[PDB]
Parts: sequence; structure tokens; C-alpha cells
Amino acid sequence: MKHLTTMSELSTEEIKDLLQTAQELKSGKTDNQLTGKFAANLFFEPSTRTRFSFEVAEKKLGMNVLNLDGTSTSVQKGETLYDTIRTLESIGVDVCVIRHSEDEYYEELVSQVNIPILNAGDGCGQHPTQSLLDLMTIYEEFNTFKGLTVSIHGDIKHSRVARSNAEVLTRLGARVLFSGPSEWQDEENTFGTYVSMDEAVESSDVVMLLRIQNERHQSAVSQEGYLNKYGLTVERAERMKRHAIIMHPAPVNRGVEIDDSLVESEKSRIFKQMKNGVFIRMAVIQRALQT
Amino acid sequence: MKHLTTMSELSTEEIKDLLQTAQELKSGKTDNQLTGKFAANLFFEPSTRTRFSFEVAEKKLGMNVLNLDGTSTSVQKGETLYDTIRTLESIGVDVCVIRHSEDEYYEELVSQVNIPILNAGDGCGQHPTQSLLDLMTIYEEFNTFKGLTVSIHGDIKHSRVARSNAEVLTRLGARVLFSGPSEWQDEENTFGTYVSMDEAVESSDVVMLLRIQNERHQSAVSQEGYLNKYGLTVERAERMKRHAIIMHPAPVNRGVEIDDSLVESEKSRIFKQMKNGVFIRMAVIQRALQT
Amino acid sequence: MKHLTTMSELSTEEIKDLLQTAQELKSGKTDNQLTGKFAANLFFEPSTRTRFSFEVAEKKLGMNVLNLDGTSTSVQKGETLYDTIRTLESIGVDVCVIRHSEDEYYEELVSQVNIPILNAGDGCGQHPTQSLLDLMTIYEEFNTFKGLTVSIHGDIKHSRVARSNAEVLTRLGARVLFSGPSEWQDEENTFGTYVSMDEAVESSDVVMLLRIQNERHQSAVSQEGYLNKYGLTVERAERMKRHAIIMHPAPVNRGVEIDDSLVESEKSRIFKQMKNGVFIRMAVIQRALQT
Repeated sequence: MKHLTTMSELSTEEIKDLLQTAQELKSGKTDNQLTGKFAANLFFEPSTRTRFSFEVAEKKLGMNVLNLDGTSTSVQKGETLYDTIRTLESIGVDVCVIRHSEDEYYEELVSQVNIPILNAGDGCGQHPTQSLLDLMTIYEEFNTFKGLTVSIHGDIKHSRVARSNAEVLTRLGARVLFSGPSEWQDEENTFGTYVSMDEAVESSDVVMLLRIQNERHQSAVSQEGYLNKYGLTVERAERMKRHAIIMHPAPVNRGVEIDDSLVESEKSRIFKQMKNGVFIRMAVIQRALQT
Repeated sequence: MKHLTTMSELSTEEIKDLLQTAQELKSGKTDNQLTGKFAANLFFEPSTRTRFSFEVAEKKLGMNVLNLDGTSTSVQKGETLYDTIRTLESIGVDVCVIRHSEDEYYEELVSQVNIPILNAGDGCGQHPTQSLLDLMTIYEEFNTFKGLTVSIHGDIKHSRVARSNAEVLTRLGARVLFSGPSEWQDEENTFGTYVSMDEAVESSDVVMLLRIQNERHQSAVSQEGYLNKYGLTVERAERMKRHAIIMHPAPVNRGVEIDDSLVESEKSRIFKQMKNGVFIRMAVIQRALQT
Repeated sequence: MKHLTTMSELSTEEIKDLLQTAQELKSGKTDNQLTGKFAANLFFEPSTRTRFSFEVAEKKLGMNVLNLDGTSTSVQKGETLYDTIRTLESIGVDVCVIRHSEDEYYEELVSQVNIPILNAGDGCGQHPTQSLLDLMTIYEEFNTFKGLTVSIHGDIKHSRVARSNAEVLTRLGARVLFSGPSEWQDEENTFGTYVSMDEAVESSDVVMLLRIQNERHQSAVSQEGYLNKYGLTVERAERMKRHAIIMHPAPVNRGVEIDDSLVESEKSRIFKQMKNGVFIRMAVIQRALQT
């Protein structure tokens, strides 16, 4: 069954097929194979990009959509996630998109249900459709992953994005760098080399920024000086390679991880990422429901 | 007009016709007679099965759907329910599905409004689509209601399900039994015979469990020892008749009214009920909008 | 791309064109020009009827619909409104309908974004589609605005819709009267003559009632004696001219601004206004997306 839980479960060939399908859908390719099928979006945590790009994708595929907010009344408390899924199966749901607070809620659940589950974030674990759309954006820019340097910046240890991305990029032939407060690094990582932002900006083909959370940083790391100290300043961006790009999964904390003036600057692909996410999610749903 | 408020307002022939229509829909029958019509789902109290079951039903009928989720301060400006419905009529709504907190909210309403109202639960009063889907499940199993013994267990006094069900089952020719804490029984119910669970499991063709609320009373009756004391234990289930079934309107409080292992055991029809609910609700909507 | 922010930004010719388009759509004129396009309803603040009316309009135009409300979106993060809209643009939204608490949220936003924004209500209280549907209702009745006497009743000082209506009615050639507690009157107002309700009912072609808020009432006027003292009583309504009409934006506080028996009386157009709202909103959306 074609669940999508983690990037680790996709081969580099599967990944490349998904990017190619997404690119074709972006170019206007459409079919009616999924018309009238039902998708349920179960979001137990807040989301703007992922939730609504999934909805657009479902509707562009001609699907009927059920939306469940799990932190609300439309999901019984204590009443198991397994039962919720089985309930949805019973009423005719063909695929479920889930964002849940628990790391790896998927493992056990996925083996016991009978419709494909698409992980919309089990942070701080995995965010596979976010990795796919980042890869798609990088692939559109350079037409290969081999020999690229991609640097990822911020709280690496707690990032589902940074985690989905570093290992898969290296599997695809890229060199990965990390930067940020040393205390937010996992200095047991095999997939990236820790450097300073000032070094990373000059050697990277892709400068990937993470959101510096206001609501979670239980640290000795001030947001007020973050940009100057660690973030992508205008001066640092000016030292980027000619053909390099800036990426950020959003929402962007303007003036913290990045200078406000750079979010929509020439080298930025931040909003292009969001465009691509819809087509990636269409491809992933098609993979889930194909026979 | 073809409202659906209470099982009492349906003749036994109307009930059998609805079940048959639903069975035909379940089998794959379909038409486009309601395509593009508008349904409004007004759930002023929480719901998972009923609400999403109706939404699937509506969408399978080709209808556009307006959802009003929660007593959220959408229409909370003191507007009468009558004005809310007349408002929906004015904007083009063809049918309203309503779950409300007030018992018999529908009585005054149904003679006053101009579009059909489908009751999705009115306090602890009635829940007619639940009864209908229950009946459909029972009929599929036995191909008759005559001479069946159906036992219903839990807080009979405060149950909209037990109320819809007990009376209609006797009208259809079945015998009804009740079990549960004596404090939760109708002092004077004329439709059922109070017995112990241990007796009921051996004499029933249908064992119907209700949800035991940890909401409200774990004080009137403790939940920790409920299963052993009153509930469908594995030992009790092993004493059920060979052809008997276990039913439950859900959500299930696993380990309280029923042993966790029984929810999807061989005699359980709990998830089949949920399958059937969609087709019952399609049939009810078609009856509402017929001609 | 045509935004809708305030009535004062529309020319009288633009207003007349919108009313004319809406009248044509009300008559059944339809086309497929917007089928499949995406509308996003961002109701950061609650509303019963405006959101539902927009959603019916969108769906009657064949559009796909995304519903947001700030709660379960990454909006509740630090994400700016601009970023939210740009995000929606990127995932393929063609038009946004926004009800938002910030004073003139639109003014900054509309110079910045690349898709049309339709103001469904801002911090200041500007509500152009309400004004448009009121005008449409009036125009259907009399086929002109020129020389009409329109009276508006209640807390004029704190109703920005009353004040925008007065201003636009005056631009359209009508004469505007106000009545209500003298302390709720706007002395500065140059678009209205203050009179008693007892006078206004006899000289008005249109009697426009405002909801009297049990709410607010910092300095309270009593609600219990309000109808007799200031409101549209049966005896007052019976002195209206034969062709005159009663209007109210809803929800109606029955027994306060108006006698309960008058809401659906012969001269009342209250529910007709709500019918008209759908077609006005279809027309405004077609204006927004016309090529």
C-alpha cells in the first residue's frame, strides 16, 4: 500500500518519478481517474501551506474533500486515531492526510489500516511532502542533485524539514552543510558538515533557512540579534554564488532567520516552493491511489 | 413535507422502504437528480460519524455542501433557529441537517419552515438516522425483525439511540431487553425488559452497546470496573448465540462498555453500521427532496 | 483584477453595472467562465450569513472553495496577512474574500498583492456587499434611486454600514433621514436629516432598520421599552405609504427594533435582501476575475 510516511522509504528512483510526475502536472497535464474519490484532511496541529495545498491538490484531481480539525469537537477525545481512520474508511474515504503531534504516530498505525495515509508532518519527525517539493524546486533550478552544495540553517536537531532533507539530499549526490547555534546542532550527524553561515553562503548552491520558532525556543538564543549573528543578512546574501537560491519552508519569521528584504528578492524561491507543493501533493495522491 | 425528526413519525412501511432504497444505493445505484442542490449541515453539538456520514452522502448525491461547525459564534448573535433556517432558504439551501442541544427543537420549527429538516440528534431525544442504520444492519443480518431479541445496554435513560430504537424495534416485531446500572434505567419503560448482561448475552440475537460517558459521570458509576461489572467482557461474548451480532453506535470507549478485542471480532457489526449510515442518509435525503 | 474595498471607491456607473449584472444572474443567466477557479474565504472574524452567501455564490459560479478562519492556520503564528495572501496566490487561489478585525486591513494589502481582495468586513465596519445588496433591493422596488426618501433607524453614530449607506444613497440622488435616540445620532452627518420615527414612517419610501445591540450599551438605552419608544411598531408600520418597504441587514432582534409580526409582513423585504446577497456576490466575483 502506497502510504507516504518518511523520505527513507522512497528510493531515489521513486523520488525522481514523483518529481517528474509533479512537473508534468505543473505543465497542465490532467486526468479524471480520481474524480469523485474522497480524501480526508485530518489536521491536529495548525497548518497553512500543507493543509491548503493538499486541499487544492485534492480538488484539482476532482476529489471530494472532508476536513477534520482534530483539536476540535469533530474528533472524540481519547477516542483512538485508529478508530477515526477506520471510521473514515467505513464512510468511504479513499486516502487520509494527517498532521499529528506524535513522532512516528505512523509506524504502528500505517500497518493496521486499509487506506493510504499521507504524512503531513509528525514533527519533529518527518515532513515528506515538504522534502519532495524542496527537491522539486532544487531540481528545476539545476537539473541535477549531483555535486550541489545545499546548506541548512537553524535548529537542526529539532527540525523535521532539516531531517527529511539532509539525508535524502546526500543519497541524491549532494553535499550538505549545517549552520546555526552550536547547541541546536546534533553533532552526531553523519549527513552534514557544520560550518558558519558566513562560510556556507559562499559555497552553497542552495541556502535553505528554517523558521526560528518564537514559541518553542527554550534556549539561550535571543531572536533580536539572531539575524546579525546567525541569519541571512543582506551582506551575507550579497556573497552568495551567482546561480544560488534561497529556500525556506515557511511561515517566515521576517527579520529573524532572514532579512525582510530578501524573502522576495531575485535569488529567493520561497514562494515558488509553495507553488510546487500543490503539484507534488497531486503526484503523491496519484501514487497513493493508483492501481 | 418530508422532514425526518423522529422514528415515531415513520410507518413500518416507510422504514422498510428507506432500508430498501439504502440497500440499493449501497449496491451502486445512482442518479443525478439532486446534482448541484445545496445541503447545509448545522451541527451545534460535536459529531464525527453523523456529520461526516451526511457530508459523504450529500456529496455522493452530487450536492453542494455548506458546513456550520460548532456553536462557534457564527450565528451566535441571538438569532432564532427559525430565522437561521429562513436565511438558509433565502440563500438557496434545499435541505438542512441539524444536530442541536435542545430536546425536540424541531417540533415548532418543522411546521414553520419551507425546506426539509433532517434531525441528526436532538439532545437525548431522537437520532432517527442512527436507528435507521441500526435497523438496516440488523435486517441485513437476519432478513427479518420478527421474533428477534435485541438487548441494549448502558445509560438507557439518557440515550437518544436507545429511545429511537427500543420502541421502533417492538413495532417491527422484535423483543427488547435492557441492562446496565439500575440507576440508569427508565423506572417505567413499556418497550423493554430489564435484565442482567449475563442473561442478555445468551438470549439476544443482537447485543447493542451504548457509549459509557467519562464525560459526565465516572462518579455516579465508575468506569474502571465497568467492563467487568456491566460490560461486554470476552467471557460474556463467548456465551453469545452463534448467529448473534454486536452493535454500537460509536464512538467506542474501548475497555469500558466493551472489551478492546471485541470491537473488530467476528460477531461485531460496529464498522458495518458506519458503512450503512452513508446509504441510509442518502436515502433520507432523497426522500426529503423527492418530486 | 478589481478589488472590492468600500462603496466610496465605486463610481455610480460601477454600482449600477453590478446591480444589473446581479439582476441578470438572479434571472438565471449563467456561464462556465469561472468553473474550476479557486476562491478563499478568510473569515478571521465570525459571521453567520455573509460567509455562507459568498460560498453559495462561489459554488454557483462553479468555483472550488477554501475556507479559513485564523484559528487552525499558521496565521496564528507570526505570519503576516500579506504572506498569507501571497501563500494562497502561490497554491492557486484566484480571489480572496476577507472579514478581518484590523482597521482598513485592505488599504496596505491591495497595493501589495496580485489577486483581487473582496472586503467582507473590516475593523472600521465597511461592508460593501451589504450596501450593494441593499441598493439592489431598493432598485428592484422603485427602478430608481433619484428622489427616493430613505430613512435609517437606530444607533447611527456607531453603525458604519448606516453611514456608508447614507453616503452612497445621497450620491445616487436619494434623500436620507435618520431616527433613534438623540444620543446615538451623528451630529457631524451631512448625509441625513434627523426626525422622529413617527414622522419617518409616513414620508419614507424605504424604512431601513438597524439591529439594536443588547451588546455594547456602554451607556445603555433600555431594550425593553425600545420598540414602543423608538422602533417599528405595528401601529407605525400601518402608517407607511402603500409602496414603501422595510429593510434590515439581519440578524433581527425581534421585539426591539421591530415588532415580531412585521419581519415577514407584506412590506418587508428582509428575506428578499438575503436572496439578493448571493447574486450581488456572484456579480462582485465576476467583476474581480473579468479578463
